[PDB]
Amino acid sequence: MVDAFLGTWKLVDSKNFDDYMKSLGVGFATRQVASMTKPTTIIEKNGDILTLKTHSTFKNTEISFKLGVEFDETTADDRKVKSIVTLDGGKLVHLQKWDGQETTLVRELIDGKLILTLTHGTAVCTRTYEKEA
Ligand SMILES: CC(C)Cc1ccc([C@H](C)C(=O)O)cc1
Repeated sequence: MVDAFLGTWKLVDSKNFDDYMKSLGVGFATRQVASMTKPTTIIEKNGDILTLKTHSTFKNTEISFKLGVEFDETTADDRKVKSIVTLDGGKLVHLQKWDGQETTLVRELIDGKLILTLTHGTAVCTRTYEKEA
């Protein structure tokens, strides 16, 4: 049911995002900007290439990848990371590694909503998204 992730998703709730960003070394001025927008995330597929786009006023980003194939990514906060996206049951797991550390960005569909859990050590952030019509 990978296809249930496809489409356009809008942020409707957040918890611990500011704490998560602080845990990655994102400065207060940038955290303030990042938190005061409700981003849109577009997930699309073309053959075996997936694309994830994030649109806001903090930044626009786009990554393209194949499931299970490591890729280079430069995150919204300017980390150069080694990334991989996998499917673990119903969880779409985006792992970012750099400099001996890591963070996961996990997406799961619960009751039709897309729950994005961001984990960096003990910092855990929940970002709740609703599908656009
Ligand atoms: C450190 C931070 C700026 C990286 C980051 C983490 C999550 C998201 C998602 C799409 C969101 O804002 O929900 C965007 C960018």
